Amino acid sequence: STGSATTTPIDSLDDAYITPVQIGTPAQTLNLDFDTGSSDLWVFSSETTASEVDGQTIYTPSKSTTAKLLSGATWSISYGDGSSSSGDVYTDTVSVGGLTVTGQAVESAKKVSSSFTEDSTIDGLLGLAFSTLNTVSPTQQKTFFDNAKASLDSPVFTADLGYHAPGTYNFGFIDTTAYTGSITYTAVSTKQGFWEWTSTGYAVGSGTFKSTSIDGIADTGTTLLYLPATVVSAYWAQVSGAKSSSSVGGYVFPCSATLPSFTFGVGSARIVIPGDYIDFGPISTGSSSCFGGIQSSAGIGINIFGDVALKAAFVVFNGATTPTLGFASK
Repeated sequence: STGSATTTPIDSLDDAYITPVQIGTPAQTLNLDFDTGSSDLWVFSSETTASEVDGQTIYTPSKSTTAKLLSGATWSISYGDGSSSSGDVYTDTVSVGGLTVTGQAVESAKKVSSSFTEDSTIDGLLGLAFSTLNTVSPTQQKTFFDNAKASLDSPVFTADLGYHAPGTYNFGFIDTTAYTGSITYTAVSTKQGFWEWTSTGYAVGSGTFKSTSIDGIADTGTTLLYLPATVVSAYWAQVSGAKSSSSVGGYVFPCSATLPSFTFGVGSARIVIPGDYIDFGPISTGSSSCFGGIQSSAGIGINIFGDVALKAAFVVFNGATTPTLGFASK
């Protein structure tokens, strides 16, 4: 089997991407944030504290003839951005782009943190990291991909995120029309439950490539590119007037600037992030200070190849017995 679904930016900045997901019978379609940095499929629901729901579409398990309470199971998750959610668990039929999993754990939120409430466009998350990170207790549950994998034509999914435009998540096949040149594959460590890999270096604009190993995670659920402070300083030094602002929470730059590109290495291959991808616009409405899309990972504890990086590539998440990651230009 295969599946193919379009993923759509939630706003003009590509702060996140939503993908429609069918849950239950008859289908209830929710727009979920596909997150290769976590491993829970959770949704706003009829059980979510009413004051914490503000415009989201909810899953109502009592209206699904295939929903079953997973007795005794609870979940609770905290994300790197400080947000969180928790609740109980149903199993139900879940379909993405024509690919159907029966008996998928659908984690129903009883509580969500304010950032989730305040984002009316995201109805929940669909985790695509390794199932070892799944938070369901006392019986850990499998991700949608893990459940689907054996049925797929090939045990892979691909992320093809757009810049200020829709893109595609495919399951079970590699669309050879969706990228240019070849796909370069690179080793993955699953030790921390992430799609963790090592970039071979970077360049800023038309500058020389610096060969240096940068361990980090491919994370579709993180907006920005978080890299070591040395790398990030080298980038922003090429933008007149850019500075790290403790009050804003990262590098800012004059909105009048033209940003240089940023290149990262994948083996001997190179992925170029155009400068415009690194612009996250005014820090507040009407400001001439703009927020940068490359930020320091210092104090996160891990480097994160988030959407800023991934949207410059066609990315293969290869879930073979020994997982790997592939990157192509597009």
